[PDB]
Amino acid sequence: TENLYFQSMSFSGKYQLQSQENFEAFMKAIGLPEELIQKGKDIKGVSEIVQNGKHFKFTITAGSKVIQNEFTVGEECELETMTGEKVKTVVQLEGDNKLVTTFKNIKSVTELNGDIITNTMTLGDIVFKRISKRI
Repeated sequence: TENLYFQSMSFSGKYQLQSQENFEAFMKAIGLPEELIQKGKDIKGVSEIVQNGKHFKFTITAGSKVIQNEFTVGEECELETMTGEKVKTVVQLEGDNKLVTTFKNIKSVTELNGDIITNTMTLGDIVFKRISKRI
């Protein structure tokens, strides 16, 4: 048995969504009714992340829906996507401040630069970007 020691900043805390880039084309892309899209286009609430080592619990307010997932880094956990549905993907740790996973052709990056967190999902030529600050 080998031991691999890694380390990250600390993603714990609630983040207030401030800037959202390209919510429409991307939401519309994944196949979301234009209703929900329009019901959630400029809502900006709070998301929460509770990190304990590599055990992650995170609640997201995506438009008008509160999604809740859990994962462990490098472990194959199943997540619920923005829409009604479910996938299996592995979340990896890049550097000391990146969570990176790909699932369904969607590439998810979550960067933490100090007190602010940028979430970038690029599905093709579409780049959905959300910028929240810890509080």
